Amino acid sequence: QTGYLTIGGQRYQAEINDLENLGEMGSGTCGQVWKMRFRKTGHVIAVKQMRRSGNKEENKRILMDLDVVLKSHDCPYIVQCFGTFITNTDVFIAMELMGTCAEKLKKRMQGPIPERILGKMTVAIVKALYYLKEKHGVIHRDVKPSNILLDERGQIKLCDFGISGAAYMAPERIDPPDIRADVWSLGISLVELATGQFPYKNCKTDFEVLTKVLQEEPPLLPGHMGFSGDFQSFVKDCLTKDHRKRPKYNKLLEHSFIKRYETLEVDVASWFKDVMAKTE
Repeated sequence: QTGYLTIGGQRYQAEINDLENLGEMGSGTCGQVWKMRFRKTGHVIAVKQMRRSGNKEENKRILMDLDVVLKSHDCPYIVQCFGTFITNTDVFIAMELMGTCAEKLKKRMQGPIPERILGKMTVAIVKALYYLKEKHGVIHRDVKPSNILLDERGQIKLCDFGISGAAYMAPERIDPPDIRADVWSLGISLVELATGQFPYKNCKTDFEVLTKVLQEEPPLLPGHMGFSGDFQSFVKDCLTKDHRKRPKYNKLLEHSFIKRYETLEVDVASWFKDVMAKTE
């Protein structure tokens, strides 16, 4: 749990001077997150630095999130912790280095992300959220493209940032008369990524977004982009306005969209490399 890195299944003693700092990196929002090279093996990892003298509530958050991450070692869809180093002034948390988050993917692409990618993503994220709920009684409560991470190897994982639970908020979360509010948020994320357009990008304030969520028809995938009936149905189901009728993860895992992408081979890795190459 401290003074070791465990990578691949090989365990190595380690201190922080065994890592070369390769510079900062933006995965999450606040904090400090370094890309670092482990000298003994040449593995490149992410390292969160939590300063002892840091903001009490940033620190609290970091620790609740790590708590969940450490308990989630058996979930393949959540980013893994390799170990920690504790000094008199810092905690360094060694994490799986991912390539990028889906929000930056979207910005790089400057357009729609294909259905087949979104299918693999949906499988992974719904399984992560379900795992969290069932095993740790965690409701994630902030599903959005910036929390969805992809790598060069085609892996998709839920990010550690706020994993211990404005614009992705469910109608019952805005105005309650449930893990199903996360489901709404997933819905909005899939429409945004599938179309390359956030469905409330013309709102100027958080509250205006809220009013759109409650007053307007749910945004649905467009009918003229060649999406499957399955994907259209899945999104429609996620964006059920009445939360009492909106499916749970358990129900969503039986959806024909999920079954198709549990099965189908999709080369996410090559697609991802192509995007990261062709872009700044």
